[PDB]
Amino acid sequence: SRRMLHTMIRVGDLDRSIKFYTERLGMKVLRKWDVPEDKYTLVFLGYGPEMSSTVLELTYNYGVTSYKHDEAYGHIAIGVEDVKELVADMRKHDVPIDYEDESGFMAFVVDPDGYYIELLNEKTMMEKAEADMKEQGTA
Amino acid sequence: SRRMLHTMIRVGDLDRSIKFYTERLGMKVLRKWDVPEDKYTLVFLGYGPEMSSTVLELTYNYGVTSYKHDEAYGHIAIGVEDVKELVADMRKHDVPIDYEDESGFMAFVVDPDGYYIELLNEKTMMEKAEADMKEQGTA
Ligand code: NA
Ligand code: NI
Ligand code: NI
Repeated sequence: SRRMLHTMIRVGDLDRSIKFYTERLGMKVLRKWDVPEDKYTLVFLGYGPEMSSTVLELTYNYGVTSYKHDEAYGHIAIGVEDVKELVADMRKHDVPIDYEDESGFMAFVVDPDGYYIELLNEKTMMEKAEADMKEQGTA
Repeated sequence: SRRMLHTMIRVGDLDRSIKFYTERLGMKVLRKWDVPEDKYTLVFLGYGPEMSSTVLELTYNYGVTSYKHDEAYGHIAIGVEDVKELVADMRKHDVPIDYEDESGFMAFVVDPDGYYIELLNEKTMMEKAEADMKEQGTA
């Protein structure tokens, strides 16, 4: 028995990141874990607790104010009810919008540290995913 | 209602990545999405279907066989029953072991493209998460 627990990203300004993931994406702070002896702080955020959800781990390294992104790591994707409305709320709050489709299926937005977040209409994505599994013999 | 759906990483060689995540980590291939005209392939893997699980998405760009890594993106963490037993099994198959504690709580291994994976004893992790949440007043 195995489970995906979380994805970790490093952030330059911990409070700014927390504000984005909570106020703009509707996550809740689950817990924090400061390790001053090794000069870092962890915070876990998600839509439910780690015991029943896969969550986001932020790492702040003392004195490291910003990060450069490679061409390797992609993104996290979040399933939502209304992509158009959520994107509208992001723009209202000056979040960069990298991509927005016409139909409201998909968008990409940029977090305060420059990471990409994919927003998906959960209902449409799941219908598609199940359909493709059934076509490919995995469901 | 919102949910973390997946994390995406780009990989140099689908065959070797799929071998690692299935044979070494116990995930299953859920579905593929191949777009020859746009020169890419996506593969979704996980411990359960996208409908009930947060999964891993691999993107292969045709003819791109290596990715260099930033120190921004962290890792994905996977909860297991026996870290030591796994790490052993991994070391048998020449998987790089970056870190392994004495207690059996935590280890870090490296996937074929150089991404880090955190292996955690899930029981212990969740006990700790629960106690931290209660102490911090978020539970
Ligand atoms: Na920055
Ligand atoms: Ni994606
Ligand atoms: Ni972690």
